[PDB]
Amino acid sequence: EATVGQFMIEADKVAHVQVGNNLEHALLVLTKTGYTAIPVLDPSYRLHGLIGTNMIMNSIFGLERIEFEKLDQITVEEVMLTDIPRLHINDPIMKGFGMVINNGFVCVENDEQVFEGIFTRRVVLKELNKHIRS
Amino acid sequence: SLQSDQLLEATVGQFMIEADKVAHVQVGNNLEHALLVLTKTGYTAIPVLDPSYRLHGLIGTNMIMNSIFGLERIEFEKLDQITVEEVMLTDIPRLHINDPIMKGFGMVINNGFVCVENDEQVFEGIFTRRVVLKELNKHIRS
Ligand SMILES: Nc1ncnc2c1ncn2[C@@H]1O[C@H](COP(=O)(O)O)[C@@H](O)[C@H]1O
Ligand SMILES: Nc1ncnc2c1ncn2[C@@H]1O[C@H](COP(=O)(O)O)[C@@H](O)[C@H]1O
Ligand SMILES: [Cl-]
Repeated sequence: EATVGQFMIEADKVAHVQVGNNLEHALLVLTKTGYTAIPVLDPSYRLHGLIGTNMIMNSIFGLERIEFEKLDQITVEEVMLTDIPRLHINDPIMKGFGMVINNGFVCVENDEQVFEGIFTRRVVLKELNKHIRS
Repeated sequence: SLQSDQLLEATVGQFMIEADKVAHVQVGNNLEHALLVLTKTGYTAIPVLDPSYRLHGLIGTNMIMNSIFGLERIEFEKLDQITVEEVMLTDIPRLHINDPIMKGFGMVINNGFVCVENDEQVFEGIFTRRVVLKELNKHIRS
């Protein structure tokens, strides 16, 4: 029937950061793109975790103030969420639907564990609204 | 406790997260306060109310960062200086508590959550993508 890969946002459309970048870079990309959380990839386009604005803010809470000057001394890999669900391009759409109940999006990878895209709540809701309306 | 054949006669208010459970800020709070609420709760954007509990807009971390990103430094002094009113988004989606639930369903395609209000724009709660996905999960399974 319908698969995750047929509805995901394809990897070339996905904003991300690379392993090794610092949090100033990651916060700048998040702020310019407007996204709340985005994938962390490596040169091989393998997925290592997710980095989000609230993770970043929590990592610079100092004894007395929010220590924005610390952002360029922290790498994204020290802060990124690594325990995340993963889908396969060929997984049934209903499996993706289940996984976005508790996740705003889930990353999709292929047989080689290369990042292929993201499966988001929006794309599920759009397809569900269509089905429910008809 | 509704059956599937009852779902579309339901209203937004019957499935919203009630205002007493919703973190919000005031138009006259400063950005440091809003940023602390956004960060402590982990929320991406939160409602902005006035002292009479009327809904005026949304404020999110991205908005605050776009306000304090300076040329050569993050201008953190501004968090104390600027109010939520100056930075918040005011052209926001709104649902009425008595709106048909299909209106809510459509509006969360584009929005992670939609604020719910009573008459006179009094804030009542929020209607989120997860509420929709969770309820649909129940009914699509059967
Ligand atoms: N093209 C994209 N690249 C990276 N992340 C995205 C993209 N589209 C959506 N997202 C993520 O999914 C969230 C929800 O987006 P939206 O579906 O527009 O409400 C964003 O805030 C990001 O965390
Ligand atoms: N109880 C709440 N108070 C204020 N905002 C909320 C609340 N619950 C959810 N949100 C908003 O909805 C987003 C997604 O919530 P969740 O569905 O809990 O991931 C959060 O990041 C907030 O923007
Ligand atoms: Cl969402």
